Amino acid sequence: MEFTVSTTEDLQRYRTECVSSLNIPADYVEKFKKWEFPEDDTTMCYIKCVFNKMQLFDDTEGPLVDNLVHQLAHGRDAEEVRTEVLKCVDKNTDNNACHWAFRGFKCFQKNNLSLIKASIKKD
Ligand SMILES: CCCCC/C=C\C/C=C\C/C=C\C/C=C\CCCC(=O)O
Repeated sequence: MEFTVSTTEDLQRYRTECVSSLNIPADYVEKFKKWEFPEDDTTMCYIKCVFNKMQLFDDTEGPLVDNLVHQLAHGRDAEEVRTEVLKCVDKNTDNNACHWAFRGFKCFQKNNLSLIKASIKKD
């Protein structure tokens, strides 16, 4: 079972295809490059697509905890990472998948953004 962690280089690939597919305006893309994600439905579906191609989010189960700690805990205790992730894992009470994935991402980065940058970083 070969698991390929998504580095920054891989991330630039997935994110590009999601951009060209979801008709994401280049202006928004500039924001994303500076790690700026506006609270808007465009950005939300963008995050969903990216997180999906990275095999990190599913439209049914939501955030894939296993892959999440395997990815994020790049250089940190996976058990603690699992915990922090779970504190951002919720149910789709909003009933929109783009916003669901976006809420998980937004929740986590607001407390642990450095880990996100490090997870995709080749140490
Ligand atoms: C339930 C909480 C889940 C939190 C998951 C958060 C991040 C997923 C883990 C690793 C992803 C690391 C970097 C990718 C982050 C945003 C997608 C690219 C956005 C962009 O390129 O502009």
